[PDB]
Amino acid sequence: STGSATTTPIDSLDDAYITPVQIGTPAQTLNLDFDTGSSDLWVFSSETTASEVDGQTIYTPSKSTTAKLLSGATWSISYGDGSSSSGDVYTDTVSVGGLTVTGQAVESAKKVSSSFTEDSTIDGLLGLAFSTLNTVSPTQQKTFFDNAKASLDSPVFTADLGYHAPGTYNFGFIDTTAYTGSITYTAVSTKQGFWEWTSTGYAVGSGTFKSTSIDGIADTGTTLLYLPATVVSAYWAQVSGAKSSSSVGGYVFPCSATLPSFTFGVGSARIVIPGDYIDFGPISTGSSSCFGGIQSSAGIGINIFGDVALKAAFVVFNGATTPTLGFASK
Ligand SMILES: c1cnc2c(c1)ccc1cccnc12
Repeated sequence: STGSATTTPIDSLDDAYITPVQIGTPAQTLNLDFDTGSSDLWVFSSETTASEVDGQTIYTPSKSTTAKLLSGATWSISYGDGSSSSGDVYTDTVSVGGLTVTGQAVESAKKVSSSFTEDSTIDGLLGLAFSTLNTVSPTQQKTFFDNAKASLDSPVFTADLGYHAPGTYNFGFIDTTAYTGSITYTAVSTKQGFWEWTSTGYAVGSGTFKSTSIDGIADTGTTLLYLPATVVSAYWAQVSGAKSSSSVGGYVFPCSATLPSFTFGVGSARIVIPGDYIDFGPISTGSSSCFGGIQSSAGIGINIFGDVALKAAFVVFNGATTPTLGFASK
């Protein structure tokens, strides 16, 4: 079997991407944030605290004839950005672009933190990191990818995020028309539950390539590219007027600037992020100071190859016996 679904940026900045997901019987379509940095499929629901729902589409398990309460199961997650959500669990039919999983754990939110409520475009998350990070207690649950894997034509999923445009998430196959050149595969460590790999270095604009090992995670659920301070300082040193701002909480730069590109290494291959991908607009409405798309990972503890990096490439999340990551230009 295969699945194919269009992913769409939630706003003019590509702050996040939403993909329609069918849940239950009859189908209840919710737009979820496919996140390769977490392993919980959670949704806004009829059980979510009323004051914490503001515009989101909710899943109502009582209206689904295939929904079954997972007795005694609860979930509670806290994300790297300080957001959090928790609630109870149901098992139900979940479909992504033609691909169907019966008995998938659908985590129904009872409580969500402010950032989730404030984002009316995101109805929940669909985790695609390793099932070892799933928060369901006392019985840990599997991800949608893990549940579909045995049924897929090939045990893979691909991320093809667009820059200010729609993209695609494919399950079970590699679309050879969606990229240029060839796909370079690289080693993955699953020890932290993430799609964690090692980049072979970087370049800033037309600059000379620096061979240096950068350990980080391929994370579709993170907007920006978080890299070591030395690397991020080398990047922003090429932008006239760019500075690290403690009040804004990152590198900011004149909105009038034209940004240089950023290249990252995948083995002997190179993914080039065009400069326009690194512009995240005014720091506050009407400001002439813009927020950068390349930020330091010093406060995080892990480097994150978020959407800024991933959207410049066709990305293969290979769930074979030994998982690997494939990257190709497009
Ligand atoms: C991810 C994280 N932080 C941001 C954005 C995206 C976009 C704009 C912005 C403006 C000021 C401060 N942070 C951000």
